Amino acid sequence: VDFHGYARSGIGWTGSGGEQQCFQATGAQSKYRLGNECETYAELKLGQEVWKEGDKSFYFDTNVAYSVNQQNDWESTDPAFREANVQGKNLIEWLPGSTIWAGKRFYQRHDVHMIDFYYWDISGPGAGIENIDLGFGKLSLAATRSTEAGGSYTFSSQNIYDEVKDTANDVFDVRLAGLQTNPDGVLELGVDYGRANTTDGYKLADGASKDGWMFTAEHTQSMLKGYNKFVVQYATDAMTTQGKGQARGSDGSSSFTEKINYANKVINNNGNMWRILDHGAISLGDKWDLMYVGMYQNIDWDNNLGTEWWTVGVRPMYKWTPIMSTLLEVGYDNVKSQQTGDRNNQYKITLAQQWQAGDSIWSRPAIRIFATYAKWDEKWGYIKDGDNISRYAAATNSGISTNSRGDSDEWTFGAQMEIWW
Amino acid sequence: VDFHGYARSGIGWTGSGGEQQCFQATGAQSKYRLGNECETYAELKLGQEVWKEGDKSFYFDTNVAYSVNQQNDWESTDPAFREANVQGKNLIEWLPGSTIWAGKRFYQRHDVHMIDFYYWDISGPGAGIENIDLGFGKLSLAATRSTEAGGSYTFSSQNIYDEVKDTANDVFDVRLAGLQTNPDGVLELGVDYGRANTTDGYKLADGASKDGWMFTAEHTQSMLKGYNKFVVQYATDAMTTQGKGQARGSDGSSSFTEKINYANKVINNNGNMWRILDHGAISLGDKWDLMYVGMYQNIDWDNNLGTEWWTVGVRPMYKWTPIMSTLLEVGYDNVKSQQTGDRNNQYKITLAQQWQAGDSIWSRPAIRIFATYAKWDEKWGYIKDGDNISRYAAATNSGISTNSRGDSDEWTFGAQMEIWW
Amino acid sequence: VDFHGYARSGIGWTGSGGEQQCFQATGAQSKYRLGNECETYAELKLGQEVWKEGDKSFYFDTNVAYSVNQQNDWESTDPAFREANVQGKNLIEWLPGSTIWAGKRFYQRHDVHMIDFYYWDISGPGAGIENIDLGFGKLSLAATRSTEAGGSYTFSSQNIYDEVKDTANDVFDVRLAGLQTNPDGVLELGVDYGRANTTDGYKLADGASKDGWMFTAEHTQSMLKGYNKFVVQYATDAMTTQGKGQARGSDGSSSFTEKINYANKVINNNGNMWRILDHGAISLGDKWDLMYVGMYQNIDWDNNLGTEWWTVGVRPMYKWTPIMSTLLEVGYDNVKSQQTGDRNNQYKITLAQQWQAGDSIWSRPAIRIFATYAKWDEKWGYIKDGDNISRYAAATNSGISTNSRGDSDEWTFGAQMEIWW
Ligand SMILES: OC[C@H]1O[C@H](O[C@H]2[C@H](O)[C@@H](O)[C@@H](O[C@H]3[C@H](O)[C@@H](O)[C@H](O)O[C@@H]3CO)O[C@@H]2CO)[C@H](O)[C@@H](O)[C@@H]1O
Ligand SMILES: OC[C@H]1O[C@H](O[C@H]2[C@H](O)[C@@H](O)[C@@H](O[C@H]3[C@H](O)[C@@H](O)[C@H](O)O[C@@H]3CO)O[C@@H]2CO)[C@H](O)[C@@H](O)[C@@H]1O
Ligand SMILES: OC[C@H]1O[C@H](O[C@H]2[C@H](O)[C@@H](O)[C@@H](O[C@H]3[C@H](O)[C@@H](O)[C@H](O)O[C@@H]3CO)O[C@@H]2CO)[C@H](O)[C@@H](O)[C@@H]1O
Ligand SMILES: [Ca+2]
Repeated sequence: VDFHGYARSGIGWTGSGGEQQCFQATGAQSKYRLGNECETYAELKLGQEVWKEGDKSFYFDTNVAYSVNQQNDWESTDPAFREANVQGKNLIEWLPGSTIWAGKRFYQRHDVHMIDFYYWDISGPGAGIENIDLGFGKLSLAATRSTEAGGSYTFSSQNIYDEVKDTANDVFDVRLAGLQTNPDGVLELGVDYGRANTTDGYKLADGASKDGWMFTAEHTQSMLKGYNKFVVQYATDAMTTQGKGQARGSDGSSSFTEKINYANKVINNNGNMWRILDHGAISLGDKWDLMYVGMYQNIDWDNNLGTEWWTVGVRPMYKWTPIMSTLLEVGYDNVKSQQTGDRNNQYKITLAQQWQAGDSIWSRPAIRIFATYAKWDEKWGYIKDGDNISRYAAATNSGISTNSRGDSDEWTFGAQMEIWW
Repeated sequence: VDFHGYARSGIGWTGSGGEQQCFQATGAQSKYRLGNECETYAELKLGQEVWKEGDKSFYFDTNVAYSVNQQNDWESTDPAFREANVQGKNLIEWLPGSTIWAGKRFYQRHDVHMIDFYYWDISGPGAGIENIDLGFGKLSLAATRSTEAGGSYTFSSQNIYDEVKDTANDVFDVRLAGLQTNPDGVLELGVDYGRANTTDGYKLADGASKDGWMFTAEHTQSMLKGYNKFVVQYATDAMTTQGKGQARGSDGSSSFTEKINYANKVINNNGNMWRILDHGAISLGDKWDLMYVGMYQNIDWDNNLGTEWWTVGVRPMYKWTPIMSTLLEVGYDNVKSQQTGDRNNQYKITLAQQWQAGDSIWSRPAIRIFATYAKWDEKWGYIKDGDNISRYAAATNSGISTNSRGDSDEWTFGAQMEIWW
Repeated sequence: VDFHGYARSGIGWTGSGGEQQCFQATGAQSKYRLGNECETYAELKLGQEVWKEGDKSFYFDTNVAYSVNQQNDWESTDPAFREANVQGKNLIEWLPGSTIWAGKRFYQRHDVHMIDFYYWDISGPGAGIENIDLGFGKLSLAATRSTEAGGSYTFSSQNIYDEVKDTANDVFDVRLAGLQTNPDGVLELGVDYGRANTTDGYKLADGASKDGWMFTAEHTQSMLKGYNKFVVQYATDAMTTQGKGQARGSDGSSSFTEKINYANKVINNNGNMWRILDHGAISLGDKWDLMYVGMYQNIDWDNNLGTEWWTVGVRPMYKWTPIMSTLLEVGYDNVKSQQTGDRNNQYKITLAQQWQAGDSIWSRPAIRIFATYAKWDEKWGYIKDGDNISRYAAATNSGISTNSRGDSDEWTFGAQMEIWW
């Protein structure tokens, strides 16, 4: 049996008191993770090549995830059963080298490690055929599913309904990778079309976006014993909410019962998204490794409830010895509310001493001892409707109750381990 | 460590819209599974032979099961811890070859794969000694437990009680296997006696069945590079509800509080069950394999709330190549309500293209692409008491709200993987 | 992958009726386990030495625990994710042989097997450096965390608060082990300082103990092919509730809302605890093994709600053959309520026939068939406030509703397996 996975766990303190606190800018879809992770997360994968005959084989893979708050020894949880699929390699004679698969699977995910941000992730239940050799590149086709809560109604009279149902969103994915564009440079193109797919008799409330498209272009350049990836993505309507390739076609739906059930008008995700990303990991000589990110993301919703986000960060690693190093991470986030026009910003600086299994910025396991400082100035926040957070924003100053963190700073410190195997 | 288990996962669509839907005749205890399974189910077993000295050994086995709806990537669930037992082989000198065991264990289960129907399954917490060599056959003795919710009350006066408690049901199982009845034919006999076992002070409500018996005779005939199993089973009272060997002695109990607690009259399972089953798997030459089932089951309850069920099905497999085949599954169900006398029927046809690790209808893993068509005509259904389904039936036409699916049809299609290792 | 763990599972019956019942003296923190365990408990550990280079290595370990009531086959549960840590050996050149670690971990726990009682257990999220060689002994430093529910309030005026929060309790642990005091005798000394650590803005209600100390001295003497451990521990205030090294600094807090939130005065754990323990496992010749415990524990609280507990037990094993033996366990508990001055007592006798993987009282797996008899006389119980048990006690006779079991006896019998691997 093959044992693989990922895990992080630690203990931390907040300078002003109590357990460690993690800092993320209101409106930003991520945070600079070094010394800024507040939970024990673990994925335990058990897989096996169950059959092999010649060039043909069947591989079975699983994945059970656990997330606990690391507050005590005994911590109960509901594990997420994320993967359970079978991959058959070389079974289709006329499509030599291709792999056919079916089941729940993390499918060709693309992420930026330092901000733990996935920008191309259509994982979930699915099926497809990958690595079809076109000579000049590899073609991959796949269909996966996601499901939204509610959104499908059996309308009796106009917007009064009898029953609600969860809405299945299908995604059809096509990717062409390995296009040699220049020496040591490769290009991958991808298209995603997603849509809400309602059960017969059910319908989406008035105004649901229904569907959308997403286009991705990623260029990988090998250099400095590492790489640099340049990404450009454009998403449309239903693909703007999740923003990684999964469709949210009934996003914004709601209803109220009095007992006559009324399906409110959908406060939809019609609009578009532009993401220009550039990240990499390179070696600057014998003693230095460097990870970096630079991203501009603009979610332009017709309804004007979107955000414009800028994030930049850098993580240099100095190698004292092959197993010991000092890491520094500096990250900056600036988010502008499309609705109010105000801006929120945060910058965090983390200094960590580390012992890792190898001399790479990518070597894991790693045991860290760190100190983090975060300073933020948030001029807006989402209107906190009691306990639930609204899609609407309000300036911190306007007496409205928002989830804005205000203007402040804090520092934390502690120990942590991270590992993938 | 030994890694074993079972898993199925896939993605599907309903011809008329939305996610895949699965078809089972109202009143039937199973359904024809090919291209008619709607969840990701997986059992991960990790076991080990922990000690061995000569012919003696101790084997430790576990089993953790997961069932998720395959609607998204992240799906939390409460896994069922189903097995955790130790088996000691050859420890009893005077009972050479026998195995003694204790713990939660899937104990000698008998099922029909194509309809995923278990007909002899007393699994659960238990202990026993199996494979005692009698020369002309093997004797096995076991005691397992199951528990019903409520059913035990501390009666103060009449049907008024202070406290309720869950009811333990003990099963005492005896089996004699390996009786050579004819060339290539073997017979196994089994007897099960089960009873609700109340805690001192507690009592079952009026009408509870309390105990029952079940008798099983299974003949296995080796032929056509496969087999044919003929089964005859007769169950009495408490053994008719589950119908596989576990006792439901307080089945039908209920109470209402106003705060004076009243234990209603138990609408018991007194009566009998007859099951005549014939299923098999054989090879018809080089290119054909075939699975088939034929079953008649009659649950005759004193209260007339039972059912008479007929099910027949066939699953031929045509081998294009050693790893690729086309499967067809045709199954028919007919259920007569003992109460109303009405009949429900369904027939489903499934066509699937498959790639499997081997050339047997039993080879797994398997990756399938299928299309299913189901047509049904249901004249009755269980009275849907609001959201909960009642033990009482009503004709579809009688204005009463039942769970009957009426007269209709549907078709689905998708991809799925199934594997046992 | 390294597979390790612990598991127990069985089936039992109570002489007077129904499932097996387990016997523990009201007020006692443990019970004599042989044939007196009523659940299936299992810990499945999957670990791996993920990197090694010379004398340096990184070991990754995990632990997922399950506890089910063994009442049925399918039993859903929320597993506890208890361990996920990395240990790096020999990474600090100037502290040769020491191991640094971070993550959730069972850290150097000390327990008495036969009563399943842990007396030194600060396990949980943490980090530390162990086995620093001092020549005359080994030094270990660690910091772990535990969390209490509520206990931290944002007070607006007096004892009226806006928000509550869970309270983090930090423990700083120092141990010196391996002090050679006499031939075949070794001594370990340990100090624990724990304190509630509140988030800025939050405060503990009035009267909270806030912090405390615990001192441990354990002497191990090797003899009779086994050992004898003599332990003396003294705990103070916040360390008296859990009593194993973890801090409960806001223990006793409560609040009531009317909506004005009032934080009641903390019914604290100020006081002290004395624990004098002596346990061991030795071999008396070829046919006899013996486990024994003797303990006096006195929790003297200022609020007079503590207990004085005496427990003594013996478990001799007679070896019929190398894999078969007869075990007898006799245990006695006597608990005096500090509050009422009344005493509760229980004695249990267990006789078991066992088959184990080896000839030691410590050999596992083991399959047992047993019969247990327990007789108790409880003069007091904790005031059962409806369904919840209070910190206050009352004599059984005083018409007050307590959880006292009265004066009675019972006997059970069954089969069970236990294993650690
Ligand atoms: O294994 C390869 C990748 O491993 C690392 O990715 C980790 C993330 O660091 C970790 O946060 C976690 O991400 C999940 C996230 O926690 C969860 O809330 C979200 O819903 O799904 C995320 C995807 O699982 O797990 C992944 C590994 O699965 C590493 O950061 C990355 O660079 C590697 O490519
Ligand atoms: O492993 C040998 C058997 O494997 C297969 O049986 C599977 C079933 O196909 C699968 O549905 C599942 O059955 C369980 C069912 O899903 C659950 O709801 C019920 O409560 O318990 C059932 C028993 O576990 O798991 C079994 C494997 O345990 C195969 O179909 C069968 O022919 C093989 O003998
Ligand atoms: O593995 C070494 C130890 O194994 C055995 O200890 C078991 C206990 O017997 C078992 O009850 C369980 O204890 C846990 C308890 O059930 C749980 O409720 C509590 O919160 O935590 C306890 C610690 O896990 O698990 C331990 C093993 O972790 C054996 O009894 C002991 O002597 C061995 O040292
Ligand atoms: Ca749960």
